Amino acid sequence: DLRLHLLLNTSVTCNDGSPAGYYLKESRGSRRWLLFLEGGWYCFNRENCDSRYDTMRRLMSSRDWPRTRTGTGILSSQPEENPYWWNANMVFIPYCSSDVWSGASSKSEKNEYAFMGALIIQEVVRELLGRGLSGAKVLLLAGSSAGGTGVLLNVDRVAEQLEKLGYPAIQVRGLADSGWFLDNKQYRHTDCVDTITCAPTEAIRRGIRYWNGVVPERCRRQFQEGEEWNCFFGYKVYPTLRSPVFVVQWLFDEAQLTVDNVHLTGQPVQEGLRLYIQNLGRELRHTLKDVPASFAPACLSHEIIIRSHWTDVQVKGTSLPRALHCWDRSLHPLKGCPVHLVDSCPWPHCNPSCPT
Ligand SMILES: CNC(=O)c1cc2c(s1)-c1ccccc1CC2
Ligand SMILES: *[C@@H]1O[C@H](CO)[C@@H](O)[C@H](O)[C@H]1NC(C)=O
Repeated sequence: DLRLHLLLNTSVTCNDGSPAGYYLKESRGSRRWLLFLEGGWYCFNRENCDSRYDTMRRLMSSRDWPRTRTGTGILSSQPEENPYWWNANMVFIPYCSSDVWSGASSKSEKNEYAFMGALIIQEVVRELLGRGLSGAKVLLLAGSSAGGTGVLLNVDRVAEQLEKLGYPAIQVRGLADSGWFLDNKQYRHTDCVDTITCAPTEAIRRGIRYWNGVVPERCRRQFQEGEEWNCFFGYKVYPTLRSPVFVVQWLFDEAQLTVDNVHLTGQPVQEGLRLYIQNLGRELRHTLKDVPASFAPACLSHEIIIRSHWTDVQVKGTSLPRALHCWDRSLHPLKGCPVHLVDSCPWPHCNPSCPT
């Protein structure tokens, strides 16, 4: 189990002003540290965050968090469940900022909610240095869904934080799971009123300014003010990072289809929707051609790395834990140890190892 620690700096808060925190399981015989960023969509205005506070309060507050949490998947310490990093120090950072880990504004008389996702990561890394992170050999910043996008938004800031604090030996790396989205056109137009069924562009646009969200520096200088929403999309922000980032992304992510307003009921799919789905898989495949460390199975699913059966899926005969191990080896063309694994078949579940 991972033990809950609320941030000693109580000025770094969740949405409702309650303190943020992190779950920790130390491994005294390891110099490898895995910091996982939880996901769970976001909210971009006062009245939509108010609704999130009624029925998703744990994603906005720490007042009801449990004292412990079970490490699953890549956060598991059993080698059977986690062949990759079972012996590493495990850190689970709950997502309680609703800002895709980008905000850096505190709750005041002008803000009903605090959006401090970017400062939460910074404060956790800071406070972990006194509990063993100072002697770390690799810091892997991982995350799923919104936490996956958060890795892309924060991995260079964490690396910049550690050098400026005098820890050049800590190799900061990123693992972004199911956070690689396309700002494509929906299959059927909808009215952007919520977070689930809104155009992925315009939702980020209003959120980033509601949050006062921050984006990585080189990406900010390319797109410049008013266009920082572009850096929330993997294929635009990834080329600007220097830190190594392994990208895990279903070719047919359920969250991607949701914001695209695609709903597979079970009826025979018409030509229009069939071409739309095949074109989506092709577009994602294209955005990953120049991503050397990637794992993209042709499945309709959502998230993977913290699921207990994340070992089952395979691309071209190689599992994700193996590809991540090969990635570790590449960072010390490997024989029989591939690191770029992207399916080429064009329909959901054409890979037989897809989750059922
Ligand atoms: C549990 N589902 C999530 O957490 C997220 C879903 C999406 C996210 S996060 C997203 C992130 C950046 C840009 C655009 C989007 C739209 C879809
Ligand atoms: C707490 O975090 C805030 C935001 O990063 C910072 O301004 C403040 O100095 C921190 N306080 C301490 C004691 O670290």
